[PDB]
Amino acid sequence: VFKKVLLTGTSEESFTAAADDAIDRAEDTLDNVVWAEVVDQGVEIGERTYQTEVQVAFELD
Amino acid sequence: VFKKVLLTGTSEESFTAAADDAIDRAEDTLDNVVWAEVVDQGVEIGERTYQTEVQVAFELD
Amino acid sequence: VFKKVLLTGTSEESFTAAADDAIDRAEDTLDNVVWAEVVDQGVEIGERTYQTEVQVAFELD
Amino acid sequence: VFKKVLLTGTSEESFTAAADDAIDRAEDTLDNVVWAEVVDQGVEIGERTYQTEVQVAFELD
Amino acid sequence: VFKKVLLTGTSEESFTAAADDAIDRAEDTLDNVVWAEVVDQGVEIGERTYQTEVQVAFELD
Amino acid sequence: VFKKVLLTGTSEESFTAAADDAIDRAEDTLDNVVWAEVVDQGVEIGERTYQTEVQVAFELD
Amino acid sequence: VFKKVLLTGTSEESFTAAADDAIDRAEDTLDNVVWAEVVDQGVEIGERTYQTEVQVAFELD
Amino acid sequence: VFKKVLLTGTSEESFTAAADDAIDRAEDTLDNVVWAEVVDQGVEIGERTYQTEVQVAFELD
Amino acid sequence: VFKKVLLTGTSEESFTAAADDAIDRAEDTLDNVVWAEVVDQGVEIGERTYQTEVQVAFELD
Amino acid sequence: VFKKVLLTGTSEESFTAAADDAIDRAEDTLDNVVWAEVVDQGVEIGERTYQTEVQVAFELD
Amino acid sequence: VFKKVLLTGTSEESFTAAADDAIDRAEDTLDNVVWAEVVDQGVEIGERTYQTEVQVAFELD
Amino acid sequence: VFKKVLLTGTSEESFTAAADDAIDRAEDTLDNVVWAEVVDQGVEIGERTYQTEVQVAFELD
Ligand SMILES: [Cl-]
Ligand SMILES: [Cl-]
Ligand SMILES: [Cl-]
Ligand SMILES: [Cl-]
Ligand SMILES: [Mg+2]
Ligand SMILES: [Mg+2]
Ligand SMILES: [Mg+2]
Ligand SMILES: [Mg+2]
Ligand SMILES: [Mg+2]
Ligand SMILES: [Mg+2]
Ligand SMILES: [Mg+2]
Ligand SMILES: [Mg+2]
Ligand SMILES: [Mg+2]
Ligand SMILES: [Mg+2]
Ligand SMILES: [Mg+2]
Ligand SMILES: [Mg+2]
Ligand SMILES: [Mg+2]
Ligand SMILES: [Mg+2]
Ligand SMILES: [Mg+2]
Ligand SMILES: [Mg+2]
Ligand SMILES: [Mg+2]
Ligand SMILES: [Mg+2]
Ligand SMILES: [Mg+2]
Ligand SMILES: [Mg+2]
Ligand SMILES: [Mg+2]
Ligand SMILES: [Mg+2]
Ligand SMILES: [Mg+2]
Ligand SMILES: [Mg+2]
Ligand code: NA
Ligand code: NA
Ligand code: NA
Ligand code: NA
Repeated sequence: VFKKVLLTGTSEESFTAAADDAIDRAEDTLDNVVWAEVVDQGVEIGERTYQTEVQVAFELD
Repeated sequence: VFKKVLLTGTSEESFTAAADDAIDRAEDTLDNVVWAEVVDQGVEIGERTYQTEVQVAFELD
Repeated sequence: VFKKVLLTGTSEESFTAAADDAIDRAEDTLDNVVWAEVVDQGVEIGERTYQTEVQVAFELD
Repeated sequence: VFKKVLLTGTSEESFTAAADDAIDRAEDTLDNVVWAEVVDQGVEIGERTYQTEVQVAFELD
Repeated sequence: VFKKVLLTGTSEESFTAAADDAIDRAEDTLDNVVWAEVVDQGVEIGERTYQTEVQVAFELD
Repeated sequence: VFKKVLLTGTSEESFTAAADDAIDRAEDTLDNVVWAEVVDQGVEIGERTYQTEVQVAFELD
Repeated sequence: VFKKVLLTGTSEESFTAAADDAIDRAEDTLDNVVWAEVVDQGVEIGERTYQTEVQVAFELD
Repeated sequence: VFKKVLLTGTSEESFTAAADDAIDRAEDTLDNVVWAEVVDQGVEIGERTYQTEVQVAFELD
Repeated sequence: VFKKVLLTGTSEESFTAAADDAIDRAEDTLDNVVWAEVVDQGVEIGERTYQTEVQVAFELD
Repeated sequence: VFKKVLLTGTSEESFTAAADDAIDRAEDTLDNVVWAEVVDQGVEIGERTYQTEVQVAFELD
Repeated sequence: VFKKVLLTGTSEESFTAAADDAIDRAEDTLDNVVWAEVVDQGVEIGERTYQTEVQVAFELD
Repeated sequence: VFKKVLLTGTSEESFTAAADDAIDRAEDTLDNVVWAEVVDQGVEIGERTYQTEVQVAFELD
C-alpha cells in the first residue's frame, strides 16, 4: 500500500529545489518514501520564491 | 513547507458554511492553517445538507 | 442503479439557492433523489442572477 | 466578440459575495459585461475571507 | 466532517482487489470509513501487479 | 444521433459487474444501446459495494 | 431551470454540421432549446463521418 | 514574452469562422499575433450562431 | 487491440480539413484505421492555417 | 528514457483482462515494458466486450 | 480584487528562468504583482528555448 | 503533419535537464523535431532523480 501526502516546497532558486524542499520534509518524518508527482508550481512575489506542490508517495509498513 | 488535508464540511444553510465547517476542524486540530481551495461541492438529500470539500492548507513547523 | 440529470438552477440571491432551485425541479418530477454534485456556477448579468449547474442523482425503480 | 478577464473577488461573508465583488470591478471599468463563469474558490485564513475567481465576460465594441 | 486519504492498493488479480487492498488498510487503522473514489489505476510489470489508487473517505469523530 | 445517459451500477463483486449492472438497466429500457464509457468508480462501505458510473450510449430512432 | 442532453451528431461534411445534426434532433423533440456546448469531436472511418458531441441546453417549462 | 487574450468569435456559418472572427479582432487591435488555441465551442440558438472561444496569443514588444 | 497516434493536421480552410489532413497521413501509412478523437485545435497566424490534433486509432494486426 | 504507447485491450470478461490484453501486445513486440497507466475504459455492446485503454510504458535502449 | 494575465516567458537556461522572464514583464508594467501559477511549460526547438506560461496575479487599485 | 511521441527524460540535477534528456533521444532518432510540451514531472527516490514527461513534436516527411 502506498500513501501520499500533499506538500508544497519553496526555494528562492528554482522549482526543482522547491520540489526537493518538500521531499526532504516527507523524509525527515516518514520512512520508505518511494516517489513524488508534481501537481502544481507557482512563484511567491507578494525575494521571489518558487513553489512546487508534490504528492509525496511512501510505502505503508 | 505547506501541507494539505482533504476535508468535507457540511451545513444545512450553504456551501460557504459547508466550507467554514471543515476549516473549523482543521483549526480545532492543527496550528498555522494558511489557506483553503475548494475542490468540490454537493448536496445531501437522501434536511437537505450542502457540502464543500476543501484542501485545507497549513504551514509545517 | 442511479441516474443523473444535468440541471441549472438560478437564484438572484446566491449560488446555494441556485443549486436548491434545480434540486427542487428534480424533486417536483422524480421520486428518490439521493444526491447532487456541482459541476459549474456562473452569474447572469446581461438583476444579476447566480447559477449553479448540478448533476442531480436519483435511484432507479 | 466577447472578451474575458480573470478576476478574484473576496468577501468576508460568502463565496457568492466574493463573486459579486469582482463583477462589480469589471463593471466600474468596462461597458457591456454579459456574464461570468466561476473557475475557482478559496478562503483566506492566514477574519476569514472567502474568494471566488471569475472569468468575467463582456461584449467587445 | 469527512477526511480522505490517498492510498494505492495492489493485487495480482485485479483492479477491484487492488482497491479492496487499500480499503482494508484504511480500515485496519481508522474508524468510520464511509466511502472511496477511484482516482487512478495502473499495472506494475517492471508477476504483473494491478494498482488502484483510492481517495478513502472517513467520518471525523 | 446518439444519446447518453449517466447511470451508476453497483455490484458486490467488482467494478466490471458494477458497469454491467447499469448497462443492463439501459437495456431493460431502451432500444439500440451502442456503447458505454466509464466516467467514475467508487466503493460503498458506509457488504462493500463497488460502483462504476457509465455514460451509456444509444442510437436515436 | 435548464436541462441538458448529451447528443452526438454526425455529418459527412464537417464538425459544424455534425453539431447542427444533433441540435436539429433536440429541436424535433423539445421546446425551448437555448444553447449548446461542445464536449467532444471525432471522425468515423471504420465515407469518413465527422462527429460532434453536444450538451444541448433547453429551458424547463 | 507572449500574452494571451480570451476572446469568443461567433459566425452563423461555422466554428472555423467563429474562430476567424475573434482572431480578426485581436488583429484589428494588437500587433504581432503569433497563434491561437481553441479552449471551447458552442452554438447560440436562444439564426443559429456558432461560437469558438480562443486564447489568442501575441508577442510582447 | 487498438493503437493510437498523436497527429496534427493543418489546412488553410478549416479545422475539419485540418483533421482530414492528418487522417489521410495515418492512412497513407497504416492499415486498418478505425476512428479518430479530437484532442486540440489551434490556428497558425505567425495565410492563417487551422490545426486539429487527432488521436488516430487503428486496429493492431 | 521511457516511451509510451497508447493501446486499447478488449476482453469479454473484465476491464482488468482488457488491460492485460494490450499489455500482452506491447510485450509480444517490445522489450523492457516497465509499467502501464489506465487512461480510459468502456464497453462494446453494439457479446458485450470490456475495454481498457492503457499508456504502456517501456524503457528505451 | 486580483487580476491575472496569461504570459509565456522563455529562457535558454531553464523553465524556472522562463517563469522569471514573464514575471519580470508583468512587473516592468504593472504595480502590485502578488503571485503567479504555472499553467504550462514547453521547449522551443524548431538554441533550444524553454517556456513557462504563467497566470500572473496582481492586486487591483 | 506533426507527430508526437510520449517520452520521459530523467536527470539527477533538475526537471529542465530531465526534459532535455528526452528531447535529446527524440533527436538521436528522428529528423525535424519542432517542439515539446510538458505533460507531467515527478522525482524518483525509491540519488534522487527528477523526471519530466514530454510530448515531443516532430514534422512528418
Ligand atoms: Cl489529495
Ligand atoms: Cl452529462
Ligand atoms: Cl485565462
Ligand atoms: Cl498520448
Ligand atoms: Mg538566489
Ligand atoms: Mg498548488
Ligand atoms: Mg436552514
Ligand atoms: Mg467531493
Ligand atoms: Mg436580492
Ligand atoms: Mg455550466
Ligand atoms: Mg461576517
Ligand atoms: Mg484561483
Ligand atoms: Mg493470479
Ligand atoms: Mg496514480
Ligand atoms: Mg462477494
Ligand atoms: Mg461518480
Ligand atoms: Mg462530402
Ligand atoms: Mg465523445
Ligand atoms: Mg448561413
Ligand atoms: Mg466558452
Ligand atoms: Mg482559403
Ligand atoms: Mg495541440
Ligand atoms: Mg464470459
Ligand atoms: Mg478511450
Ligand atoms: Mg545555455
Ligand atoms: Mg502553453
Ligand atoms: Mg547532483
Ligand atoms: Mg508521468
Ligand atoms: Na491528500
Ligand atoms: Na447527462
Ligand atoms: Na485570461
Ligand atoms: Na501517444
